[PDB]
Amino acid sequence: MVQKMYREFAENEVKPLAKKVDAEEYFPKETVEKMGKLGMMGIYFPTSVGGAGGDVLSYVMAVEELSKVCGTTGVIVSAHTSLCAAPIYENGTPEQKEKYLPKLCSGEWLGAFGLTEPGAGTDAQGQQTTAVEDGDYWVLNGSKIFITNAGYADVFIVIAVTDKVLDKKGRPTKLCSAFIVERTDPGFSVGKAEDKMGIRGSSTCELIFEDCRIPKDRMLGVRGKGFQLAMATLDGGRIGIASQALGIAEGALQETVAYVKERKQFGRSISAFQNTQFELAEMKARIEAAKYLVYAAALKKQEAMNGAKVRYSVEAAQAKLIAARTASDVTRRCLQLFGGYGYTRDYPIERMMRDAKITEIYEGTSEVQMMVISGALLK
Amino acid sequence: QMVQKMYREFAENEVKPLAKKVDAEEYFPKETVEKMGKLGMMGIYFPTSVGGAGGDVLSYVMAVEELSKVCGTTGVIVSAHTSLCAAPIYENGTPEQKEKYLPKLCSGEWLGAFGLTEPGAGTDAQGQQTTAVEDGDYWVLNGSKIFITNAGYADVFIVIAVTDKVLDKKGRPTKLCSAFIVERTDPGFSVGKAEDKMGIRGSSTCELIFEDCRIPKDRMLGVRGKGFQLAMATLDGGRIGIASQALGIAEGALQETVAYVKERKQFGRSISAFQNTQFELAEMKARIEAAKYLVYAAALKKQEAMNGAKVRYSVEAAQAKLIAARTASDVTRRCLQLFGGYGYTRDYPIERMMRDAKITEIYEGTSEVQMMVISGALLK
Amino acid sequence: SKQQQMVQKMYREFAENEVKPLAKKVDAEEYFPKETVEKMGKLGMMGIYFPTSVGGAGGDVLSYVMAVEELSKVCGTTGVIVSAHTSLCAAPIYENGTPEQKEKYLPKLCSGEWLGAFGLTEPGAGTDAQGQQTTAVEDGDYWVLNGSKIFITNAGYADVFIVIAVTDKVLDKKGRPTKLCSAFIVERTDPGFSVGKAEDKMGIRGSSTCELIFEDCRIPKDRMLGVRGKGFQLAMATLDGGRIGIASQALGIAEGALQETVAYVKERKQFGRSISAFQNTQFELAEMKARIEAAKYLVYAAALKKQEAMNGAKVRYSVEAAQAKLIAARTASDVTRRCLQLFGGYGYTRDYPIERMMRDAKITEIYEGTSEVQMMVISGALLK
Amino acid sequence: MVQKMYREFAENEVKPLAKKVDAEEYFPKETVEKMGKLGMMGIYFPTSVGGAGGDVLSYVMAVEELSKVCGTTGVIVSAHTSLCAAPIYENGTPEQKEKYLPKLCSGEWLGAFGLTEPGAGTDAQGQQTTAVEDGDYWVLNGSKIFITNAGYADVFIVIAVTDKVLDKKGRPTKLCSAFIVERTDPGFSVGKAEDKMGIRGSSTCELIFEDCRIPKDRMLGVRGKGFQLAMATLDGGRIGIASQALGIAEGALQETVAYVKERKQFGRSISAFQNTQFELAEMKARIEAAKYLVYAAALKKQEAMNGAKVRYSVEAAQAKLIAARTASDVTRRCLQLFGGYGYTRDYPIERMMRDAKITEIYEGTSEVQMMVISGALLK
Ligand SMILES: Cc1cc2nc3c(=O)[nH]c(=O)nc-3n(C[C@H](O)[C@H](O)[C@H](O)COP(=O)(O)OP(=O)(O)OC[C@H]3O[C@@H](n4cnc5c(N)ncnc54)[C@H](O)[C@@H]3O)c2cc1C
Ligand SMILES: Cc1cc2nc3c(=O)[nH]c(=O)nc-3n(C[C@H](O)[C@H](O)[C@H](O)COP(=O)(O)OP(=O)(O)OC[C@H]3O[C@@H](n4cnc5c(N)ncnc54)[C@H](O)[C@@H]3O)c2cc1C
Ligand SMILES: Cc1cc2nc3c(=O)[nH]c(=O)nc-3n(C[C@H](O)[C@H](O)[C@H](O)COP(=O)(O)OP(=O)(O)OC[C@H]3O[C@@H](n4cnc5c(N)ncnc54)[C@H](O)[C@@H]3O)c2cc1C
Ligand SMILES: Cc1cc2nc3c(=O)[nH]c(=O)nc-3n(C[C@H](O)[C@H](O)[C@H](O)COP(=O)(O)OP(=O)(O)OC[C@H]3O[C@@H](n4cnc5c(N)ncnc54)[C@H](O)[C@@H]3O)c2cc1C
Repeated sequence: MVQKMYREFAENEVKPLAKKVDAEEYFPKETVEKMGKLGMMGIYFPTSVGGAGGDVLSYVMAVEELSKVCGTTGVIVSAHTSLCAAPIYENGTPEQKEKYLPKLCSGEWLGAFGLTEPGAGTDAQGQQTTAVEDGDYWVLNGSKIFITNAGYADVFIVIAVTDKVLDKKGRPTKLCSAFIVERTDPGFSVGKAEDKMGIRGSSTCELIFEDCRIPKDRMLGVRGKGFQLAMATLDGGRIGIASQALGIAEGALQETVAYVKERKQFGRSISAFQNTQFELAEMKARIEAAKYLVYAAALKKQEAMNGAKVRYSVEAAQAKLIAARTASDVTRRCLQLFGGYGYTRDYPIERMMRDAKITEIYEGTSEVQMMVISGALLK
Repeated sequence: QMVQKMYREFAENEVKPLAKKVDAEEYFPKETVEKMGKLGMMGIYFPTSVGGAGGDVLSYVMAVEELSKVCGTTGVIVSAHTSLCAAPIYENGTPEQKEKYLPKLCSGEWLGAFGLTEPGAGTDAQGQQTTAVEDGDYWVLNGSKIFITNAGYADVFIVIAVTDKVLDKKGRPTKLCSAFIVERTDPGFSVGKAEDKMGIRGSSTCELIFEDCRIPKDRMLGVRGKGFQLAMATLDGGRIGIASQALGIAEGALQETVAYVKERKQFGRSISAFQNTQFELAEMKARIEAAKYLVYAAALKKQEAMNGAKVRYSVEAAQAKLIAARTASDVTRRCLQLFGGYGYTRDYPIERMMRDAKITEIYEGTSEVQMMVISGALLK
Repeated sequence: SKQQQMVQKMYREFAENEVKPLAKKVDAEEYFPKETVEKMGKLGMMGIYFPTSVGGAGGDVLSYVMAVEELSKVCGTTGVIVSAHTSLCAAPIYENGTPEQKEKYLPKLCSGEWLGAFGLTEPGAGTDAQGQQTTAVEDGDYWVLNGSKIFITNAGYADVFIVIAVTDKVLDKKGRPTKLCSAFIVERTDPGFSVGKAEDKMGIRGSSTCELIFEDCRIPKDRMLGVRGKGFQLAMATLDGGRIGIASQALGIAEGALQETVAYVKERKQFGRSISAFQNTQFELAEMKARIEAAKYLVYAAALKKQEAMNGAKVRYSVEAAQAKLIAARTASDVTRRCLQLFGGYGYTRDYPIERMMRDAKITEIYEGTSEVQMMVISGALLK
Repeated sequence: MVQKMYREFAENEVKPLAKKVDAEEYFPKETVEKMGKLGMMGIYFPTSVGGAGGDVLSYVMAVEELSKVCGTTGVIVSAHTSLCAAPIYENGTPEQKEKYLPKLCSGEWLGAFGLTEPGAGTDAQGQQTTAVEDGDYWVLNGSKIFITNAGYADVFIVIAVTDKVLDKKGRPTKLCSAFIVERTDPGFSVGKAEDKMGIRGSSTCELIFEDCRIPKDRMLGVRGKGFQLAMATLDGGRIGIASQALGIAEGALQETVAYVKERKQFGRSISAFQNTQFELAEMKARIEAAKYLVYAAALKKQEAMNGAKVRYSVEAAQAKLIAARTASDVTRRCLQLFGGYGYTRDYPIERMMRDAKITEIYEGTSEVQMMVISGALLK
């Protein structure tokens, strides 16, 4: 009753704004605040922490419905929910939960997450942002690159190097910890918005820590287990991105069906040619196959959230790998069915193709997803 | 999930040892068909009230999938018998027809088969010319069916024949078909020689010849003139079974490949240690899971329709049949590569799984047909 | 290979020195590179395979194909600016023009002072090139053109246009009314002719693609190019040459993307090593280069068939072009997407050119005949 | 002329034996008898060693036309020519040339080549068959596996380990040497024919060396340079296999175009549907692109053998990679167009798909070809 339900909720919230968001690199604060007033920034979190008391699948559906019409809007929510609000709720203390989750789930605060560094993006373990103890404070130094929501975010999750310890075989190893960084923390700046191929309305900025001293109780999770917390967070985030890729491919298919039904070239609708029919049919099935992967991932996560001791990293990895590749594949072929008109800004299909490309890259590339799947498989 | 591990144990202990002989000798596995019947597996999702085992459609799907992991021949025998012969009788039969055929069919004493395809028109399933004529209290059948699964070993057949000669309101001449239950002991009915196929070679794929086949009046299944509608509703359920067959062939191919690359060594390391091997297996695994969810989703939409929920599952079946068949052919080809030269010989079963995977793209409606069904609903 | 390897270098140096430093500004600013076209004109690169007798540079068709390839390795916009100008405006004039029409337009087209363009596509039917409605009517000593063309490359900066208009309304063998077309040389200065709204496009954004408007466009009688009623056959013989140019543009985009990728993966590190030390990166590059090399041979072969036809050997090259256009365009889109993948997040930003190349590669599958058109050409010949 | 005419020769040889050669695992010895008398066993070899005096391209065309009808016949010629006769000519002394090349190019002697071992197939540098000096003789011991033509071959090229030396810095390494082995050499045995998925008429057997005492002069090439001789031999053979794959795909496309013109389902030919036309058109374009790669490599090796000093390993690697992947893809999509009739032995398409599978593996798998190509590219 929450799953079937919210799908219409999210379907009615629609996209008269997607063209200007993309064309003008414009962050949609109107949509974000409407979402806060609607509970869409706190969906699967319990009401005891400020959330809307929904389930993980309803969150996935919301992202997918938004991403059908604006990939940028889907990633703003997804990143804020899965990458900032989720690790607080999943590893934070009652005090940490109460101080941060009510304002994140209501929309009052926007959340971001910084792991990626210039030389340690895929090698997220070999990073160089550091954190040292100073009495009752921590002192951070370094930078984070390509951080979603960063220009408009109020709270940031930051992974920094806290200890340099030894491994079993004497090789020095770096241990990280997660830190809750507020936008007002001194010595913390947000750089300029990057110029991207797509999801342009999304604020992708650099983080700069120049002696950012934060209170001692901003440490999230177990000291030195920050890498494990980061990888656990990305597992939930990868379900979010997979649901984004799914909506882009679904939105692209939606528009293409409408277009081929009305345009006629040889005296008949373009939909009357067999090639058009087979392309749309094969694409739809591929999209359906990806939809169930995404849906299966979301509820395996729900199982883990409900106390069951199950792992969902593999399911999430499979979902993001297949959804992202399906999204790029569907958008390219759908643009083909538009002909020359699909190469212009009159229609959204060109934006959707640019937007689809990112889902294969960010929050862990497809290659990293295959490392996850094969690791479980070959073990 | 409890029935699934039963099937897995049965398929590995009782079916897998026989797959090589079944394929290499074009050997119908009469033995295991008797064993499965004793285990109630030829009637899985039919209720106990008609002689079934009282399972659900998915347990049947999981059984076909699990059998097909080790023997594509065994999987299709169960699938065709269940979805193409037993299902149409349960869906459109009279209480007399159900009580006579369903208990023996679900028990396994009688094997089932479906005749639709003819030589002149196989994809054009509405341009066929096998006929049934009124004669007193009997029907007279005449024609031929081609490529019939289980034909050489089936006791009861579902036969689609042209009965009425009508012409549509548009103006074009239209053939109306009817479905008929034909028993192997019928006069003027014979089964041809087994075809020589590329894969699923133990499956008995033969001709059906009707030369003045005289059958009773009460052998007509369903409404007169709707026989083609009966065939297309039967095929929708069958395509779910073929989808789970393709899924199982891909699943078993990957399983053997993962095993092989861990133990076989090259350049000093296991082949599993090379990044290209890991990514091929990873990508194939994700594609197989995507197909699996499609298959189970279709199986449950059909379960809804069987429980009273008036939904259609044609498109869900069409999607599952389409994706799972192309995944099977893709996976087995790439899995064979990871075997190297050893995968080209009969020592391993990868070459049989590749040959078995191709048929899933074709029979019970080609992938092109599946795209016709899907786009017809989408573009409506 | 030949001293054609000497001219191949010219296009590579020129692309790397004069064109490559401008590609980002061309794309980001939707900026027609008016400075490079003038440079290429002074270099005779807008007349490459036309003879000196008609004031070209006296090269071969293969040289022009490589010129487009080398330019499209760095800037797809610059590549298509030459390709349409050469293969879609100057080629039909040279192929079907009277000595006056040749002497008048070719000296300016091959020099660079005049830029060319081709109008076929209309809104109501672009793929269905037999159902258009731009009309041309006899009026005394002049022709009167009315209608519109859409998507025309170079339209906002071109001086002379090849326009296909419906002249003859004739009855066919089956009794249906068929429309016959004629080709006309329209100068930017003709009364009643206007280039119109440009297009904000996905890629090749520096290219000037605008609509053409004919509102009582009155042009001389001797502007007609070719025979009356056979303008459509002229347009399809023009497109056969142009599809070789776009196949080379696609080939170049795929080639330049691979060069950039191989450079990036050798210098960028992770997990202790260079990204080129991982097997997946190696097999991705190796397979793309093998596909690209196969597309090159198709493109190059279509060029030689075209040059065989020009040298008097009566041979058809429409299938060879369609094969080139189909495979090269699908290779470009595939290579650029997979190359961007190997860049990680850095490929999604404007810092590097791979995202521009991926956006540019998508057009080669579409303009001057979609890939579905190409397959129609190829299957028609095969099933005949 | 030698190109445009030998195409006519090769297109003409017609035997209706392909079906039973593959169905009965029957080596077509009469076909080899006929081809030897036509001079098809030494085509590109000069007349002063006993060849026909043809070019490398005609050999490629002979394999391509034979493989268009019977992939088994194409591989017998290719293996015998490119893997046994070629290294005799290219590395043998005039004494070795005079003794072996006339009978090989005339078809009296069938050639074979052994490099692959049970544990060193892709890792052809880590094998264990050895050869030691004994008076005026060598002694060979070990085993080779998967050796084409071995069941009916008279002369064999055997790679054996002759020296274990130290490399530049100090690791022990194994050096190999080539050896000409005759069928009548004592202690040399041929095993049973393997049961293969396809090219089943070809004699794929194991070689066993139990005190294979051969005269001292049967050493081929420079001592300790056997492995270098191996890869250079496989370079030529890879062009041959590429031709086979090209032939298989071409013959596949041929039968399919014929079949779709004649078969009617919906009141019109299956050629009349758009899906069929696009499938055939795209495959034709794919095949044509492979054909150029095969020919280009063939003429690069013709340059080689005319004295010009260029390497054709990369060209041969690209040719085999693309052709093998095009053959498999084409045969599968052509079987689809046959419908249920293509799954039976009535038509040759299913045998074609089984034959296409082999070209991706032997004489260097696609992964080995990508190792070669990326080696040159990344260097
Ligand atoms: C950047 C750009 C520059 C251009 N420059 C020029 C120029 O300089 N000159 C010029 O003349 N044109 C130009 N064009 C137009 C271009 O050639 C057309 O866009 C192209 O021919 C496709 O036609 P269309 O855009 O009208 O789409 P449509 O014709 O509407 O095609 C829509 C889709 O339907 C498919 N389709 C159509 N008919 C069939 C059929 N019978 N069977 C199956 N599928 C079918 C098409 O392949 C396509 O996928 C340009 C276009 C672009 C985008
Ligand atoms: C092993 C095996 C077992 C079988 N078992 C059974 C059984 O138990 N019962 C039964 O009834 N049948 C059975 N068949 C027959 C099978 O169902 C038919 O063969 C199949 O439905 C179509 O095959 P065909 O050759 O008749 O179709 P064809 O139409 O001859 O197919 C030729 C090709 O044309 C394509 N095509 C056809 N029409 C169109 C169109 N309008 N648009 C585009 N493409 C089109 C098809 O997709 C196919 O690629 C079996 C076949 C095999 C091989
Ligand atoms: C739009 C956008 C939003 C982003 N948002 C965020 C955010 O909110 N939070 C955050 O922390 N980061 C974010 N990032 C950064 C992002 O996480 C990284 O870009 C991504 O994870 C990969 O980082 P990279 O590009 O440095 O990796 P690189 O390692 O530079 O990737 C280059 C290529 O090498 C491959 N590769 C690397 N190692 C191997 C290997 N061992 N084997 C095979 N292939 C390998 C990769 O898969 C890729 O194909 C964002 C990036 C973008 C573009
Ligand atoms: C019909 C047939 C005929 C043959 N005829 C001959 C003949 O005449 N002469 C001869 O010498 N040989 C012959 N062979 C052997 C053939 O050359 C080998 O089968 C082939 O080279 C692969 O070696 P393998 O079979 O040991 O596979 P393996 O090396 O056991 O397989 C390794 C697999 O892993 C893949 N892979 C991916 N990454 C790597 C990596 N980093 N390192 C290693 N592998 C990797 C490989 O591509 C391959 O798929 C024949 C084989 C067959 C099937």
